[PDB]
Amino acid sequence: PRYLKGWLKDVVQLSLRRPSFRASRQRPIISLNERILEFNKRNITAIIAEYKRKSPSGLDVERDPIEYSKFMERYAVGLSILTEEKYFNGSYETLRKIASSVSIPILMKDFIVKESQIDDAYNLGADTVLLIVKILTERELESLLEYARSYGMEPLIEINDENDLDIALRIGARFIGINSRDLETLEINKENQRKLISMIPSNVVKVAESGISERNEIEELRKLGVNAFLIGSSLMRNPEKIKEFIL
Repeated sequence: PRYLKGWLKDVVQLSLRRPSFRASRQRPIISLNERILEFNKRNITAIIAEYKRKSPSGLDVERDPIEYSKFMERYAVGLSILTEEKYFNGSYETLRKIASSVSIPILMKDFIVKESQIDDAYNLGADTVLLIVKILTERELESLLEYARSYGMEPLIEINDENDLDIALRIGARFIGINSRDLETLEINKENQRKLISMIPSNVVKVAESGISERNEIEELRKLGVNAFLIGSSLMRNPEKIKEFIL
């Protein structure tokens, strides 16, 4: 990985030492990016509901993962499950349970730095994974992208600045996530996010990430060309909001 400091340096060390998970895969892969595209054509707001009990910025919520997922399944285009253990309190078992309970696409959300984590995502039942440009070198990103594709997955490649975007475009990313939150400082910057969204080729599936809590925000982003929205905290605190965001 890249030179990192703070909590990011720590979470990456944890991922490097992450034990692989051996299991048989049941369901075939269900493409998340293709489902977003069809929701787009049916003019249905595409929301990727995320499940996370904790977060380094303060979230601490107790809510059943299965019930939450089964409820979200009625509305969401797909689910995002945190599997990072120390800061988000996620786990592989939680992902495994959920995957066995729902039939919509599942994105495994973690800090992927090695191929075995992608094997884990596939064996656990995930349909795609997140790759973060700012923690990986260009060569690592390119290898991991090809590796995920060998399982038939099109990973969501997350960018936070223009340099991340140059790299993502160079390696041929087709599914990009624009994170308004800077992972290093945990600061949110929606203007930088809006600026980046405007530079992305029209043929790539774009997902707005972080800090969304109101329908009007969704409406504004949609006019910028955003295809889908990844929402976690506001939905963890109030699952009912999914009904507001979707109409």
